Formats: sequence, C-alpha cells, structure tokens
Amino acid sequence: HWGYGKHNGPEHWHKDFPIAKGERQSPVDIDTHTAKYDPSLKPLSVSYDQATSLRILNNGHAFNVEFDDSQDKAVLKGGPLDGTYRLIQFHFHWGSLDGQGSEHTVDKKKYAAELHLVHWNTKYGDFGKAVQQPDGLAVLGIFLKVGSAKPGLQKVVDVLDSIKTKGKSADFTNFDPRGLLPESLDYWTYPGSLTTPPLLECVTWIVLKEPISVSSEQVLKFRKLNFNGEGEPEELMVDNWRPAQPLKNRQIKASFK
Ligand SMILES: COc1cc([Te]C[C@@H](O)C[Se]c2ccc(S(N)(=O)=O)cc2)cc(OC)c1OC
Ligand SMILES: [Zn+2]
Repeated sequence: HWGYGKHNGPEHWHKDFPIAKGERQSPVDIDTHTAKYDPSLKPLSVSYDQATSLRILNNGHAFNVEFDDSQDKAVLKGGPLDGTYRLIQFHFHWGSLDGQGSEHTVDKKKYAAELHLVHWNTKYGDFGKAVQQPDGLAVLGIFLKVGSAKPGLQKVVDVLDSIKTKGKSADFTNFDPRGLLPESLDYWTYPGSLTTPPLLECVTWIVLKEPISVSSEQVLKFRKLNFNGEGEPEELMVDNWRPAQPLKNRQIKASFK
C-alpha cells in the first residue's frame, strides 16, 4: 500500500494513481515574487464558533480530528470561494527534524509542519461527491514553525498517547479549531489536488502567509506517533509530507500587497 517509506513513498504513487503526474497536483512551491496580488479576492470568512469536534483517529498516514459536518456548523466562505464549504476534519504533515515537514514551501523554505483544515462544497451534498468535482474541496493550509508553544494545540498533543498506532481512535469533543489560527488571514490561493492518494484534482488551496508557532515539545509528541498498527514493529510517524510538484499552467494569487 502507499505510504512515505523508501519503497512506497511519493516517487512510487504514480504507478497506482497516474494522476500523480497530472496538471494540477499539490503541494507546490509558492514563489512570493511571482504570485500576483488579486485585489478582486475577498477576505476569507472562517466561521468556526459552532464547530462540533467528535473524534481523533490515527489512520496510518497522519491523525485526523473529525467534525460533525451533517449541518452548517463550521464553514469557510469568501476569499476565492463561491458558496459554502463545511469543515470535515483537520490533520497535519510534519518532519523528522524542524527543517522539514511542510508540504507547501515558500521561496523553497520548508516549515516544520503544515496544518490542513479540510472543507467540502455543500452544493455537492457529501464529501465523496465533492472530491469528484474541480471545485469540491477547500483546504486551509497553515504553516507551523518551532518557537513558543501554541496553547490551543495542547489538547491535541495530550491525546496522542491514546492513538499511538494505526486504527486507534479516541473521543475528542469540544475542541475549538479557532485556537489553531494565526492573527492574520492574508493568504495565497491556487487550484490543486489532494496531497495523498487518490491525489484527486478537486482542491482550492488557501495557504495562510502567517505561520503559527508551536514548541519543540509539542512537535516531539507528534513524532512519537506510529505508522504501524499495535503489536507491529515500531515505525515512527515522521516525514508524512509530499514534496512540491510542478506548477505547470497555474497562477498563484495573493490576497495582500
Ligand atoms: C468519505 O467518503 C469518500 C471519500 C473519498 Te477520498 C478519502 C481519503 O482516501 C483521502 Se481524504 C484527504 C483529504 C485531504 C487531503 S490533503 N492532505 O489536505 O490534501 C488528503 C486526503 C472518496 C469517496 O467517493 C468518491 C468517498 O465515498 C463516500
Ligand atoms: Zn494534508
């Protein structure tokens, strides 16, 4: 099965998922001098006051914090988006070392990690229908750098011991994803893909310019997770990031001057 090892990592994915070599793959390098300010882009509307978190799951590739998306409780609107996108889950990608881990890069700079808040377009009715559409998903990407602790992350860090291995889940109610946001909602945006198989070309990417700070102790706890199942030889969950893909015939737009 696909993963992030020497034998099943990103350079292998094209054999089972040929869209890996497609025209709108993610992530990409954001060249900050080549991105054009688009004064027609609206401020992002992040409406997370009624978010209902349910569960946290180790899926063998990352961990997902899942939300109740059976109503408009936590939605993303505005910016480059038409209509209403409902939050379904968030997850991270991170490195074995602080100098790598992000999927997007900024002038080839890699951050220690990247948060992905995944949303689906309510005009398609469910997430599985939305991933078949070129405007099906909106993913809000937020870089993490190592410095001061992020207080709003600690409730996630403290549950990771209970989902160490693939297939483990834990109740995770009353988590407020507003505690993961930076101060500024300035962003870059471009049309792209899922960054894991099946690599579907269904994503409007919205990547925030301002990183959040997390502590070395917080990211060390991410790196204690396991790719393996319980009672299998330990393989640490690190370096679960896809490198930057060719931009091809795409333009990255900036919300800011
Ligand atoms: C949940 O129901 C389904 C789900 C799926 Te496609 C799930 C899973 O295999 C990948 Se979800 C995902 C989300 C975000 C990212 S990222 N890193 O942010 O780019 C990467 C991957 C297809 C289905 O049918 C078409 C479906 O039937 C209902
Ligand atoms: Zn992701």
